[PDB]
Amino acid sequence: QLREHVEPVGLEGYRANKQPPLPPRKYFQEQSRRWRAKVLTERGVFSADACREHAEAIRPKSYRRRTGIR
RNA sequence: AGUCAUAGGUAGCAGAACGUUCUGGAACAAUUACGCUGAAAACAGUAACAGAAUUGAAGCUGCUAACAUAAGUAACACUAAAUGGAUAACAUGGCCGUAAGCCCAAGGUUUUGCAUAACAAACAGUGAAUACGGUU
Ligand SMILES: [Mg+2]
Ligand SMILES: [Mg+2]
Ligand SMILES: [Mg+2]
Ligand SMILES: [Mg+2]
Ligand SMILES: [Mg+2]
Ligand SMILES: [Mg+2]
Ligand SMILES: [Mg+2]
Repeated sequence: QLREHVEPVGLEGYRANKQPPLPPRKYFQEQSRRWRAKVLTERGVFSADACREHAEAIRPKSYRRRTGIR
């Protein structure tokens, strides 16, 4: 609590002290899943969208950990 | 934008809104979204204005589907009996023997034969010639 409010720790810029993003929330995961199902249905497996989405899925991602319940 | 007044509720009555699908206003997601939070709630984060509704579900011993629990529990006790490193051909022992043997009928309709795994059902098999049963 003192680290949050009393000592001066969050006083630098944004480019310093920035964090990796939190992982995508479940609504956005469901939206992306629906988009991928749409793409594989009406555009095909061998499309640029499907292959690019798979290629972006295979690469690792730098994330944080959720601390709260939301 | 400063003072006051009111705000427990079942049945019931009244008012304001959220969300789902579709349509009109030319087209509001081709190449996605993803700072993770905001809001009093229903919720929001891919328009808005109107309209048409098979428009909102823990709650009907409701229906359908999937998955648990009981639980690796109960069961695998009607019988003759098995043994040799094999559901053995060989050897030993046992059981039925008015049957648990043999020949047919009704019914079934290929359930019938072949490979020391295998690639095998995709392959075979039912012969009227004794005055056999039927058909008359
Ligand atoms: Mg009241
Ligand atoms: Mg009161
Ligand atoms: Mg339109
Ligand atoms: Mg209805
Ligand atoms: Mg056992
Ligand atoms: Mg034996
Ligand atoms: Mg017969």
